[PDB]
Amino acid sequence: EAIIRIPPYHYIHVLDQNSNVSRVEVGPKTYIRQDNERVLFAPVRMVTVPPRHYCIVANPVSRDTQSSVLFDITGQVRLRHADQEIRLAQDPFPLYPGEVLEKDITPLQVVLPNTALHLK
Amino acid sequence: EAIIRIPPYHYIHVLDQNSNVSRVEVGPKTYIRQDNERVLFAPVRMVTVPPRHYCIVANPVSRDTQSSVLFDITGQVRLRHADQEIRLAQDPFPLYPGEVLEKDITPLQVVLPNTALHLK
Amino acid sequence: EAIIRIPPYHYIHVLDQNSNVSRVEVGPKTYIRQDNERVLFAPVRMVTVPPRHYCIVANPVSRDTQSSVLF
Repeated sequence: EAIIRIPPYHYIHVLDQNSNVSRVEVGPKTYIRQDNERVLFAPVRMVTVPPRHYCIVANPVSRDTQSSVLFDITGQVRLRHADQEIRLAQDPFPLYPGEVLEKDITPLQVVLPNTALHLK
Repeated sequence: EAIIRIPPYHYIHVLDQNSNVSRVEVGPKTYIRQDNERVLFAPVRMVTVPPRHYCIVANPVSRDTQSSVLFDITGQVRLRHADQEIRLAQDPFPLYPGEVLEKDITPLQVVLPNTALHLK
Repeated sequence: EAIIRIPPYHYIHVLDQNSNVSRVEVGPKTYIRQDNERVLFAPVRMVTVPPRHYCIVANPVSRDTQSSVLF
């Protein structure tokens, strides 16, 4: 079924076979698939963690000083493959394609006065 | 099937029987094979390792001061056969034909202050 | 089969279902179809008539003073 309802704060990925390129989709709109494309999966809650909580995601997308996403001309999102990403809190966000979620909903590392954190 | 979808950061090799020469292919495009050619394999993730990690690959391609790849006129990539190659981190890359991957995803050799590394 | 060989002076039509729009294709190239598209038919000789001979075709395309096709 070409019809694809999306709950308002959710996302999906779709592979455009003609250009051979997947992309994430966002927003409330029931974005129907086009003829060249194929939906990867049913809609999923946007990756979110509470304030003073954190999450770690592989393959962060590149950003400028404006932190604007840098789309590639061929239709892939730009990705820092070897590099990782960490997040505390901000606006809810779609999972970008080619990223790999790892740590999530992790409580922020509390530290009592009498203890300490050895680091390398 | 002549159609050959390629995921955006992936590569494949194809042997052109007419000129009897293989070559790597790159990028998001669903590069269809030509009549003279035959695909070697299904698309594979580009060889990548994290920063402060390393990998070793046999048969490095030649490069100039610009580190530009030196394509041979006959269609083979240039190769340093006896010589090896090592890599720490940079942009994700296709595996060039005639190369042989060896070490990969290897953590960089950590060294604590009290120890030492005997070498030959 | 996505592969579509075209003889050098021939043409085919292809419907792009995503934009819901057909278009003609031209030239020697073995123009492979894209994922969104579907070939209408096998390649056909270009419509041609000899000098001091004539032909009539319905639904002419628009043209400018340059007689350029108006897509």
